Amino acid sequence: TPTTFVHLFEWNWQDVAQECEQYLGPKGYAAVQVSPPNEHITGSQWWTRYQPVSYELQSRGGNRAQFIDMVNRCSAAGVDIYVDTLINHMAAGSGTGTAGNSFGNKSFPIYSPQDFHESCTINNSDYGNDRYRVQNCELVGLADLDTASNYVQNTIAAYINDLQAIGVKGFRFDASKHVAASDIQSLMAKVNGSPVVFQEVIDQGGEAVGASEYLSTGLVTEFKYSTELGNTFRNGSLAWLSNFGEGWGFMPSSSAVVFVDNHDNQRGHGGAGNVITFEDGRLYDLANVFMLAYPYGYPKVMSSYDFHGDTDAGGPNVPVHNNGNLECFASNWKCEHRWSYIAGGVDFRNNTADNWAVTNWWDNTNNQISFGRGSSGHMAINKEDSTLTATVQTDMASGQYCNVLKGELSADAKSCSGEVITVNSDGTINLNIGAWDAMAIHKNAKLN
Ligand SMILES: [Ca+2]
Ligand SMILES: [Cl-]
Repeated sequence: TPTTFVHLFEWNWQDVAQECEQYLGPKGYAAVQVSPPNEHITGSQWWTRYQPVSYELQSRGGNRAQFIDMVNRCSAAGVDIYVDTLINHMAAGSGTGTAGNSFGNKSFPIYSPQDFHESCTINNSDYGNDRYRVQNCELVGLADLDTASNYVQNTIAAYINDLQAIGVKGFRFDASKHVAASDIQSLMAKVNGSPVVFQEVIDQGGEAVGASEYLSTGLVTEFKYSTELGNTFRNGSLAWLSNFGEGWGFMPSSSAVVFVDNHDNQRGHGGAGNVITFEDGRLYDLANVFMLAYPYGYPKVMSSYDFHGDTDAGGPNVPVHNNGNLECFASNWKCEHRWSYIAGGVDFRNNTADNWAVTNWWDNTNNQISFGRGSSGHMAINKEDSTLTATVQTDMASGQYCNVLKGELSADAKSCSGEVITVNSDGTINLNIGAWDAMAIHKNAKLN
């Protein structure tokens, strides 16, 4: 069962199409969040993608034909496409777009100066005490669209509907906090059917505009999850996570899109140093294992490129699928969605989707935890400096299972490629996990 999606940050359409066929589909990922496919300003920075010029599908990722080809191939492989949609603004200043269109002084090929709110700057203190400025003024000089206008709404809705006709199944509404929830409700009344929609709203508390305001228009990104998870794994006790979710004050599970990190917060935008990223290696492995095994939210695995400390830098000069060579795991694309622990976590979530409860929670009061998903699976994380050798109770059938974080079951189900975990006749497991390691077993990776 599909339960997890992935953000292929800055991946071109050819690399995504191939990735769907060779890896994402066979591994069970549900969908791919692509970078903005519409026309945007020229320049190599990654953020040029967030300054639209028009709604033509000609971007750094490729052209319209390549985009349509990617949707078809991913769809045939059983993987959906979610498009990052800019509903709040257009590009700042003036210049040229990736399809040749010119713009300047709030004048674009599809919008006139009268289609935007009058210019004013959003100050940091506005977030806490002025919802009007937050939703009507400019986010770092980006031309703020008049989202209450029937013309503006029809124009964005027409773009969304065209993407659906091509086969796109979902949308990420970028900068949703800067658009009145009522403007979004009006917009949705113009969108055909009911696609998957998730809204980016950063709400850590004490904001004039809250995340809860967007619960009726679709899913909402729960940024408290990324921040708290990262803070607990780095500075707290894993034992505290026994009631992670609504118990910590997060939004309802069924409404939340969660993650260990995203493209903004791994760069310091909307997240501090406590956010765990690929740079943290095994720490990142363990945090993803927890998120993918824990039954809260709809997770999205991050897929990055090594930016070498340059937070403005665009992606690698080489494609992921380069002449039969895979440019992953080194100083170009990191390909976290391929990391053993992470893909194994996705496999675990997909195979325990019939039991969303946390059963038989166990911990050593600090950094060692273990819990099940009923008789569908069980897992354990050891973040201490000594071996975890406790005997834990499970609801699983006795037998031998592959630790899916370190390998998989063979086609004939007679062997595993990694270590074997034994569930005794009484349902217990005698753990043997080294420092900073983990194990996860599920009912569909049982031997012989
Ligand atoms: Ca706005
Ligand atoms: Cl996001």
